[PDB]
Amino acid sequence: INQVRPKLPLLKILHAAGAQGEMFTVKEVMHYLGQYIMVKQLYDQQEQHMVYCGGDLLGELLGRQSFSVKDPSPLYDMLRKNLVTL
Ligand SMILES: COc1nc(N(C)C)ncc1-n1nc2c(c1C(C)C)[C@H](c1ccc(C#N)cc1)N(c1cc(Cl)c[nH]c1=O)C2=O
Ligand SMILES: [Cl-]
Repeated sequence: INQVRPKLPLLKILHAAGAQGEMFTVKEVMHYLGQYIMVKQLYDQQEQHMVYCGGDLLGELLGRQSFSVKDPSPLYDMLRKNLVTL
């Protein structure tokens, strides 16, 4: 409904950040993605809107070495491709 099912590569990352199950809201997905970024401290301390995720699961998932949380077409492309609806 507003429930989505992450595809495997995304789901792995979600469970890594603590998520249980295979069905989520977009908010839930965002929460756990963000939690993942925060607990793995993938961001640059000196430029905190910049996520450096090369050589990480998330890097592979996004197909990027780095990205700006301010400019998340990388993120939304991944979600378009990794969230299965209805
Ligand atoms: C490294 O980033 C940060 N660093 C800090 N420090 C003080 C160090 N504080 C906040 C953030 N931060 N900014 C934003 C977000 C965060 C946390 C939750 C990672 C979330 C977000 C962004 C990207 C993904 C992915 N993959 C998942 C959630 N987010 C969002 C971005 C969009 Cl486009 C939609 N919804 C959001 O919640 C932001 O803008
Ligand atoms: Cl939690």
